[PDB]
Amino acid sequence: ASTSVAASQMRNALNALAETVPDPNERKRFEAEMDNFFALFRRFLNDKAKGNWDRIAPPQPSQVVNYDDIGKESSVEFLNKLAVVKLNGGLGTSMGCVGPKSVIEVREGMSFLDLSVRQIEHLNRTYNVNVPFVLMNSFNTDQDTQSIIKKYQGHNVDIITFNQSRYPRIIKDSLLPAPKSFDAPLQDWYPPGHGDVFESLYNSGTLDKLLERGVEYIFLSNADNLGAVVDTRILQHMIDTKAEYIMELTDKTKADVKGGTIIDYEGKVRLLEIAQVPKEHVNEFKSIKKFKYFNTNNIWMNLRAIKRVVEENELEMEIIANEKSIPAIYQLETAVGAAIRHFKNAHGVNVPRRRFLPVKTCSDLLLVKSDLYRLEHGQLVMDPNRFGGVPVIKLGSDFKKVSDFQKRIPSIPRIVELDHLTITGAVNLGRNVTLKGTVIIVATEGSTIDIPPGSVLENCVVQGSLRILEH
Amino acid sequence: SDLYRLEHGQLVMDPNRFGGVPVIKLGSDFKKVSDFQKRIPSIPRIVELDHLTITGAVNLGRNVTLKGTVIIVATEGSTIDIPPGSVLENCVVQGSLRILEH
Amino acid sequence: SDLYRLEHGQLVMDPNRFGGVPVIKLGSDFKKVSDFQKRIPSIPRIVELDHLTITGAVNLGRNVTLKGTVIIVATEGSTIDIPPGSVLENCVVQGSLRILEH
Amino acid sequence: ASTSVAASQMRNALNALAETVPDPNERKRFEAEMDNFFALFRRFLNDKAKGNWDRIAPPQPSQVVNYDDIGKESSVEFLNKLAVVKLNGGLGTSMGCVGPKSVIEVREGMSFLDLSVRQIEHLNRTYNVNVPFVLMNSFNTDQDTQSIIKKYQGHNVDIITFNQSRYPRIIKDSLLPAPKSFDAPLQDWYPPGHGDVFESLYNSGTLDKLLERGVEYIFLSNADNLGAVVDTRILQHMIDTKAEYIMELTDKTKADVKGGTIIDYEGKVRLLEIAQVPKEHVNEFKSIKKFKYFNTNNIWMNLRAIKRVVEENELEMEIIANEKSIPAIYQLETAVGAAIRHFKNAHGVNVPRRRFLPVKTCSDLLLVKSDLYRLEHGQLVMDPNRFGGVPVIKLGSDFKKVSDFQKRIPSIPRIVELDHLTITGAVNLGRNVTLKGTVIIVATEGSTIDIPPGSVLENCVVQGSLRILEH
Repeated sequence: ASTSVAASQMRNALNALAETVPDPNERKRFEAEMDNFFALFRRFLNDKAKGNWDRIAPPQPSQVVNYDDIGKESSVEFLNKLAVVKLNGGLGTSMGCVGPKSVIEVREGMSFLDLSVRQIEHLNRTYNVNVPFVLMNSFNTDQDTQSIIKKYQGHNVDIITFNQSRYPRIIKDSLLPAPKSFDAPLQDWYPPGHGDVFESLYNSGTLDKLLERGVEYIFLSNADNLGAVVDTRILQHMIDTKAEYIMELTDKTKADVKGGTIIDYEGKVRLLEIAQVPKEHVNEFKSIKKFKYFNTNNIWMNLRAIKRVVEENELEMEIIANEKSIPAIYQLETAVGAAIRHFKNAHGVNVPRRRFLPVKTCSDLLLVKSDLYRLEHGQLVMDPNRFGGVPVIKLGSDFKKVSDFQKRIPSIPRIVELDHLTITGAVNLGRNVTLKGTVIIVATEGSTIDIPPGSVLENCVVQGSLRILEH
Repeated sequence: SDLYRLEHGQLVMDPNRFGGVPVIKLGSDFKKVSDFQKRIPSIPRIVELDHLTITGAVNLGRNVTLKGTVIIVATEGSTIDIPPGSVLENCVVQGSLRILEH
Repeated sequence: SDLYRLEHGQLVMDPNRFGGVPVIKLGSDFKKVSDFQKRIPSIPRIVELDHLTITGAVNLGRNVTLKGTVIIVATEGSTIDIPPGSVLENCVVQGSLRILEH
Repeated sequence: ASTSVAASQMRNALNALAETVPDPNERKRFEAEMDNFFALFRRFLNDKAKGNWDRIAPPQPSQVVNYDDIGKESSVEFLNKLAVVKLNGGLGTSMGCVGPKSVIEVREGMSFLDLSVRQIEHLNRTYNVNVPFVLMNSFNTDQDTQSIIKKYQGHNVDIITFNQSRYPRIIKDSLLPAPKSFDAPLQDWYPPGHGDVFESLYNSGTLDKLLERGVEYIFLSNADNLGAVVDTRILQHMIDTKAEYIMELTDKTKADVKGGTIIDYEGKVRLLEIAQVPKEHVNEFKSIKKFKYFNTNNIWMNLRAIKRVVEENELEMEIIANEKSIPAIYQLETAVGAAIRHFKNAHGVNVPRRRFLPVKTCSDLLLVKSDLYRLEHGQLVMDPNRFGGVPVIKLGSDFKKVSDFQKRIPSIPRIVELDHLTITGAVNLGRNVTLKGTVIIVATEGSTIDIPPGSVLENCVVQGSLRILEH
């Protein structure tokens, strides 16, 4: 009974916000937006009252296509109908940086956004075609974004921006929205999951704006994955298979045992994570067998398919519950891959790892700024002279914040011919440091190790304390 | 060191060296000529060096370059293994650092 | 270790082991085969181990299990007595720990 | 087949040594002595070639008599037939002391042997009876023993001494006796287990010497257990039950989980230890249930029964194999309790723990020298004011040798009202130190803690380093 009472109170609270609003257009948007959460909230309570490893069958050979099997490059003429959409909801707060994550620099002063545009520019200049580049922004970044985007004026680049849905936070105890007024503080709201993209594209009118230029194929990728470069080869497979949803996949490395994996689920290709795998089978799920692929989040989609699922309202997503404590609330989120099940001819492709190089933590930023990578017209390609895979770098807990990183490593060490590197404690690397083979540095608790400039280290362990002060 | 060249058996200082000979004063640990080969397997480059002091256990790897003034003061009883290729310019070095093969 | 089994005198690695053989590199203290029996009275379980480094005085108790990468760096001159039954997963270990019978 | 070959070679080697002998009396002794080992060696190989927890049934209520149930003290008249025999095979080498263990001092300069005689002396003077006191010596101690025993001359004390069997060491590889000649070095011989007492008493003529004074009851106890005082109460139970073998037992404490325990074995009361309990059940055997008693080694026996088992050759013992490395060899030994099976009406008595206080290690010598015990005419009785059991004292590895003990603890600390004490590392205790409750001392590795004189410690942890040097 309490569920119906809560639903009634929730409905009245959701409607009360919709009643206190200054403009009709906002009311229309807010009503449709807020009415979706009422249904979600109902399912959430119902799904908890209702609460299968047997159904977790391995992906059949028919469900995965190999990149080496795809045919010749797609003709330039077909690129006019392609479209690229980027998630732009990440703040630099994740890495202790001010502003949006997209604005933080990576190499030679360029921002992560800069490379994307630069990649778009490379396509237009090589064939004189204008691929639309849409940014799914967030309320936390739009204000900073609206400022910085002006730097891209002039240059032949069609930039369009929109803000995703702004749902309010729901009080954990009362199960009611924390904000009362329409102009309530941002702390009362949170951005929902990636799946909001489909409706957001429509609700903002971007779908019309996109349809206005006749784009038929949509490509999504996270701004954090610099490897998501436009490759005309993949578009041909799409044009041939006319699939409604194609996800790029990669073979799980030792570090990719965790994270989502595609499941056949009786042909109806699905996905699952630790968020829903039963604890009694997580160890089984972590086995290298049966689950050999993971979700890269690089996805190719049909714009009219997106329209149809929205027009049909068939879009139903796996709710993800997150909690926070406002100085307690619940948040509902969704994944970009979960939509795979509701699409015809939906199947995946396995691509070489050169397409997945995320920048989530300090250990990544060092690899990209080193001499191991070179930028050509905005594309990062590893030196063909490098044998084996990428070297493993794992810095200690002292290098968490991106600001401090510049203090301890004023110049990036030469990492060619390096095999494995571990750094723990206070370590300062001078200029022109060369590392070869395996290098293990373990600073004494509370002491500092100042690696002398010009140092050449080969297969050795370093431990102790060394101070270098100017005479 | 590389500061001297042998011609038909005569030592002549490099005409490129400005000023007098640099002052080198090693600590009490390097007294015996036999041990000298253990701690300094390869002589460091001493061109452009001004003054050098070494006290305590100091091991110099190959291709070490010293410029200006270099003062090395090892902790009593501990050892300082200067990593190979090190380039030192006008600075004081103190502490302990072990380099063991992996 | 438990990674190999002998059948009529032939060694074949367990087909369950993925990838190549794990890399093991013990420190300079374990040179002599006699001492080896003192510090490692029972071989640690090495299935699912990826990389292991041991430097300095390290004593491994019985039923020690190592998973992923394990780096043990003993303090110069001190000893680390890994307690029996220890299960280590992807971590660095440094310090000194003595286990004496009550 | 190899067993017969080894037995044949052993026989020839044993007989060859017995043939090369200077005197007939030795030949008589050596022939009987050496012939016993041939039979033992045969059984050893046979038992090894042949190689039951199901049969390990708990002791039935009929197998154990309680000390509180035994009747009134036995009348003085019945004491003329009692006899006490002591094992005197322990060397001070076990505790890093020179000479026999029996000679090392315990309190006020008295040796462990001194107290035994002193206990006998008190008994003879209170009733004018002369109980014979026989010492089962060893070749390792007789030479020092023959010297020191002279100090007991004059005083009304009948002292008789004899040496137990001297068996040769058997080479591990050849399975042959290591010594060749008759005058071979002592390193080629070893004293066998306690069970050798029965034959040794006979073969030495001591049985005649005892029978010559009409003694009918024999009592055995180890010289190391100062609690083995002659108590006329137990002799009455013997006179009443006329049992052929009575062993004193005590309830296993937390420290007595290990060590031998009586087993009913279908009425045929036996004993077993880790030496024969199956490894798959040792953990089960260590449980507090089923095995609640352990062997104290205090045993009461009938002298004519001992004679009969020797005359009848019914004496069969559980062989114990021990190994040594002469600067490898095998040694065969037996336990004083195992003989229980070959005796009629053999049953045990459970006595209060005041009868078991061994002196095996440093932790024992501290308890006995403290103010917690007082000596009256040579008998130790704990102060009736002490509540609870004896306090637990466990000194660290630095106090192993008895010589060093005098350096770090020049005066014993007051231990009344002490509950638990732990000492690790270099700790020096000054004079007049008082400990109350629980005291934990943990010295820093390599440093020393000099507890200042007069210190009073109550329920506390002590850690650090403190030096006291004369001004």
